[PDB]
Amino acid sequence: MVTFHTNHGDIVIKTFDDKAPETVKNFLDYCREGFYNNTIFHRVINGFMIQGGGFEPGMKQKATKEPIKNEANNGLKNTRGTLAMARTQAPHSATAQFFINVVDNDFLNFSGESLQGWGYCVFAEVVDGMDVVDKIKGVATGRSGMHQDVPKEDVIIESVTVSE
Repeated sequence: MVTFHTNHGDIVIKTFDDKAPETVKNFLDYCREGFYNNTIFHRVINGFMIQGGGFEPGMKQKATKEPIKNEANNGLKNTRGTLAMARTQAPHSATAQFFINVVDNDFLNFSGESLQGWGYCVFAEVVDGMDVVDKIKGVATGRSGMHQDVPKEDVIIESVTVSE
């Protein structure tokens, strides 16, 4: 389990270690080093989800390492209050980026080893903090010179805790 302490509120995530052991190990290995401490929610899109953990509050690109393969063939799905990993550029380039699904979005799921079909691996789910997820996407929006489709109000993960 992972707890995020954000400046908009506390959020709790349950990891799928039985469904995504390699994906979860790499996530926890970063949280264990504190690599998600002082990281931002760097995307918000109307009628779609929020992405986070990929940058610092100065739009500084972090030292992302150890790209993971896409474990989406575990048969898990993307709905309201679930988490999956984001890629760098290729489908097996998921280093250290994730998102929280604020809507039901079937098109992110697995089909059957067909490149136009299968999306991204659900490594985890939200357990608590849905009201904070709805705050982070609901406060206000306005795009910047370095990153577009961002909240205009500041959303940071101030600290992180791994729970068992």
